[PDB]
Amino acid sequence: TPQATSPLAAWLCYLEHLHSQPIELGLERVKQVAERLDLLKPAPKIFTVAGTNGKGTTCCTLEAILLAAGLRVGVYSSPHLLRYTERVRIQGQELSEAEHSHSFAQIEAGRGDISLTYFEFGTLSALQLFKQAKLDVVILEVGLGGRLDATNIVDSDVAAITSIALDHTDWLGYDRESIGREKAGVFRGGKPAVVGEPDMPQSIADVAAELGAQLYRRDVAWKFSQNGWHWQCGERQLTGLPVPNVPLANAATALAVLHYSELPLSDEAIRQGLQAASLPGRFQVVSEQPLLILDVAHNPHAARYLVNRLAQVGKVRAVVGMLSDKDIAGTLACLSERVDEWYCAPLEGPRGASAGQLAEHLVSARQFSDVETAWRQAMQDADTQDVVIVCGSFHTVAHVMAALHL
Ligand SMILES: Nc1ncnc2c1ncn2[C@@H]1O[C@H](COP(=O)(O)OP(=O)(O)O)[C@@H](O)[C@H]1O
Ligand SMILES: [Mg+2]
Repeated sequence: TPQATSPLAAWLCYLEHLHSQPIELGLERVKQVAERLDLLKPAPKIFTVAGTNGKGTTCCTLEAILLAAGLRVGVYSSPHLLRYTERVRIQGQELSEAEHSHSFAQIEAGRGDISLTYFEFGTLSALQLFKQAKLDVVILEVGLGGRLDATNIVDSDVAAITSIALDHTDWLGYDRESIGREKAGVFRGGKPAVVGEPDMPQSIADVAAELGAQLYRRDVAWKFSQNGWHWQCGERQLTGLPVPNVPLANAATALAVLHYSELPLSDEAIRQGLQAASLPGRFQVVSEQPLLILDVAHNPHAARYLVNRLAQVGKVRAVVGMLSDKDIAGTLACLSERVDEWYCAPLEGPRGASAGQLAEHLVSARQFSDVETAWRQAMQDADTQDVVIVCGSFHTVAHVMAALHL
């Protein structure tokens, strides 16, 4: 068992080898440990963000505005690209590995004989890191689902659902209603429940009513469009806003969370936040002439958004790797509406699809030995007017980031 002075990699190896399969399903274990360590109140204001797509960029938009307003802010996010330290930002910055090791050591001591999962352990450690930082606002990205996610042990002041879409091949009972019910478990009685999904399943309204949360839906209570763009909640209008480097829907969800939070925020901080907001690997431009873009899209809903974005930036060359338990067929079909040339590569581990599993869905494609090789060939092929897009999984993006030492 590692200690406070152990390298972070030792802590991660420890967590990766945890035998979590037989432990009791649900939040009782992690809740008990959080109580023991007084971790349930990481800041006086808490925002929890669930969704299929858009959690990270919603969180980063909240973060950018609140930081522009001079507040102390922490964000917990998952998964990571290159470094575990990406998962906890304070004042917009990653912490040292040594701070993480010390925090993990406090969690290890506090849990006693209670078993915890990797993500439970990580989430409690993030809460400890936030607590010691004396923050104004903490933003929690839900890891998976909502009702049973480790982040749902904390009572949020505003909760949000960013979108609802399928994000996995077939599964028992796995439909929009089921997906929505589970996410809505992050809602709280007497608190705003912000839904940025325009095609909202009824289950979300049902859970809000069951819990007594105040539901504020996109296209019902608030909406947006579009120099700049515009946002409205009843008679409140924010007009001619800067267009952020995040999907607009998610910036709009962020503004709604901030509006219903009642935090006092200047027009200036909102505009400055919007101009700053971005996240690595979310429509990230790495190079120009040819345009090289990285995007972690891994389901059809995300691919639809990416196609709509590519349309507004000559041939499109896609470097693609995906996980096998994802809807490969639907993701590739959607992307194929805009992609001209396909560069398929395998992903590693047991969950990765082979280049062949991708190519079998593509009328014409080339296959490569790995993502780096595919990407380098695309770059070699590209004319200055071309767009090279690296997509399909956070793993595919991460391979290219590591190759570029970004
Ligand atoms: N509102 C949205 N609609 C469709 N796709 C989205 C939306 N928000 C994000 N995406 C897609 O999902 C990917 C991950 O975005 P992110 O904000 O990190 O979401 P999450 O944290 O839920 O995975 C993006 O690169 C983009 O492909
Ligand atoms: Mg995320």
